[PDB]
Amino acid sequence: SLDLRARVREELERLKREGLYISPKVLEAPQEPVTRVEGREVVNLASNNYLGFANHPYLKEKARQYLEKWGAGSGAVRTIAGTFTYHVELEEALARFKGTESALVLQSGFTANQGVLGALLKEGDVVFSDELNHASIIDGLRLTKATRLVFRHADVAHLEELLKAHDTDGLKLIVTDGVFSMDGDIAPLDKIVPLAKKYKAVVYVDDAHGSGVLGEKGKGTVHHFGFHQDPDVVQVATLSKAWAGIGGYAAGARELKDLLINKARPFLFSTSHPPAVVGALLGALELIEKEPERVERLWENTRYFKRELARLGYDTLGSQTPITPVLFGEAPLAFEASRLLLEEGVFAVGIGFPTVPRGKARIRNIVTAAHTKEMLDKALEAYEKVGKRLGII
Amino acid sequence: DLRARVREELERLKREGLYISPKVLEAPQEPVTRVEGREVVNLASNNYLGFANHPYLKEKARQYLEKWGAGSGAVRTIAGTFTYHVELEEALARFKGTESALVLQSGFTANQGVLGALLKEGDVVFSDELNHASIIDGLRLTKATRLVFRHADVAHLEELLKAHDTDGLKLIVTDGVFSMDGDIAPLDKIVPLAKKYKAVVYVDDAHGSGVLGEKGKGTVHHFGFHQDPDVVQVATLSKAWAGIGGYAAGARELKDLLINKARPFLFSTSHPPAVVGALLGALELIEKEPERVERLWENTRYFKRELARLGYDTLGSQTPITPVLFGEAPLAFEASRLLLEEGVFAVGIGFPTVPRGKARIRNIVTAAHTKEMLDKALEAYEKVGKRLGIIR
Ligand SMILES: *Cc1c(COP(=O)(O)O)cnc(C)c1O
Ligand SMILES: *Cc1c(COP(=O)(O)O)cnc(C)c1O
Repeated sequence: SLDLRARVREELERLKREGLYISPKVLEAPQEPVTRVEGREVVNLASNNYLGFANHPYLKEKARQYLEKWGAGSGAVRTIAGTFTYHVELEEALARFKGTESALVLQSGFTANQGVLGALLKEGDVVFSDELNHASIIDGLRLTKATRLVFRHADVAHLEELLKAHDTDGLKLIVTDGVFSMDGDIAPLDKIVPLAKKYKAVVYVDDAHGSGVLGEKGKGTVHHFGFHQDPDVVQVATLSKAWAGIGGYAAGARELKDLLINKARPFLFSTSHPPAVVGALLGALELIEKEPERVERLWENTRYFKRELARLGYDTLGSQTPITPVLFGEAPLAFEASRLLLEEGVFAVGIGFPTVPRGKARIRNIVTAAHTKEMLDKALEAYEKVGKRLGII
Repeated sequence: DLRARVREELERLKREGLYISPKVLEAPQEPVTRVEGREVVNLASNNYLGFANHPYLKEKARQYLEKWGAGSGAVRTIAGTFTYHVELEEALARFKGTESALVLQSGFTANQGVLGALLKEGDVVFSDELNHASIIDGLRLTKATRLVFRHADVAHLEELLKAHDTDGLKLIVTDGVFSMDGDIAPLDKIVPLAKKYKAVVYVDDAHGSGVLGEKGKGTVHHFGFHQDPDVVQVATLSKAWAGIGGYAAGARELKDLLINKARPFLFSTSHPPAVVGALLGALELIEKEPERVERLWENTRYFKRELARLGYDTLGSQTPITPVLFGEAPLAFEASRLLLEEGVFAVGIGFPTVPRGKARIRNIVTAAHTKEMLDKALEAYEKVGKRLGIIR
């Protein structure tokens, strides 16, 4: 009986009633630590441009080469006629970078979770998910017949308790964000991986925010804890953030690759990526090798920034990564703080309930290697000012 | 135990004949290309308009790449929306003749995004039984009641609309062009039936976009239902438009719902300058060169006519998707091997994927195919069909 326009109207009203309705801003200059929003130069702490690569001329030149050479599109899925020399070149470079036996590029970090989780899990397997796991993962799991258990965030005690209570002639898969998207804390892999080996279980790390951030040259969270050649650790990560393009990889055992080619639904049914994207990611792996400095500078800036927000008496939720949250509780106050920051030429988006828990709305700030001190001090200056008016310092 | 699970699963897949070993292309996506170090005529791509390697799209991508960089550094709804995303969605809607348009990460995730944003516990979906896998995943993530109607059977569809109602939303869901047989959804009859029972029509036009309607405005536009607010279309930009991503096109308010509720719009980085450049390019190009769409159909007709001359069954295909019936799957895969031996590259498809006595080779004719190329493929189809004794 219900019409379109009508259903859409009902649903936007509900979202406005619950305080959750969002109005995305449009950026009017390239993705850089300083950019234009609403016709004003702002300091940009909303991006995931961790290494300053989103507009770096090296990556742009590599993309230009490959675009000219090969074209604007693979005309098909990898498994029919969409695999070209350049996809292999990238997967070869990725594995070598990662120090994994293999690597496979899929169409996003988002679909990577669906693809790998779907390929790996059957009716009978048991999954142990961290409760704060990214939405991308929840969707992946929901498309499998596996028994889904949740453990309290980063709680290795509760995790162990659950591993004793659930066993299988099949597969036990512990699943965690490597770096938690909105909280900015690191999965305790030092303790999780050992625990995993004690109970014949496999560890799956979604390292969207660890890739290009954590470990020697940003080889990632797994590589940082030194578990990268363990055949019972699987890692999937986006190439959209620090590597500043699009797509996600799945890295580990040579035989894993060959399973995903055969069983991963987004690899089977969705076009492979064009030359320009693959060019740019080849470029990015080349660049981080030439310039490991950038990763140091990312952390100097992170430390400086977190220290000052602490000095001013902001709670940073014991963040350990360049992700530097500031909690506002209800979403309306989060969006307001965002508006006031922007008035001071500082861009940091308020985040609300679909994306982050109810009663736990925040502003995520994301310090990058490309941020200069001048920029970081302007943001703090503004955070001081905006914090005074709301009387939270 | 990971090695173990991987090993057991590849074994099962090899046992069941399902294991695949993708062939690697060594030259650009064109109607003639190199696979395994041989020049072939390429009828396996979705490069419908010859855009995958067209210098116009490459030059537009180059412009936008130079101007803007290698990446949006975020999801659209935080810090990933730039001028160029707006430019594209504005050009898309105007091209489509819809009130609005929104670009998502794929046609694949577009289904999940829009189906998820639109459906609540209580709604009823009527799916065509041959609907693309992409859709099944979308629906499986909603709390909607899922009903299936016999392929393109408007009679069974009507019967189901009498048998199931809701104070909520009735959504009929169909591929616009069906990927395997290349038949067109009967929208001429479906949309009227939909208006008779206060239901909304959802068309996945991955293979209609850039193919069907004036300048490939698509299946919806072809049947003249493009300004109806109760017809929703999602389609890939990866095939005829020869890049990546999918759009959702329709009512102004649909866009604003998807920005808010579509899970792949909220949780996946927006697409980089070069991709958006190329797609802007493609919409510009098809306007300048409506010829290409004509040429796609001339070649489709030419090719289907000759396969008929030789006495091949083309399954009443209506689209540049040209099946060629080989009956049993074994013979379909064999014919696929032998075509490639003659420098002709096409996909054999059999039982799990298509019914048991209806295995075929899918060919995809494009505007970029010349007659020389089409006659080489026919030459080969003649030869391989004689030796296998399925044609005079
Ligand atoms: C090709 C196709 C898809 C997937 O489009 P991608 O851009 O490859 O994700 C989805 N649905 C249908 C009907 C298709 O033909
Ligand atoms: C950003 C992110 C994703 C999605 O990455 P895309 O490739 O942009 O879809 C998935 N998981 C986590 C933890 C993320 O941070």
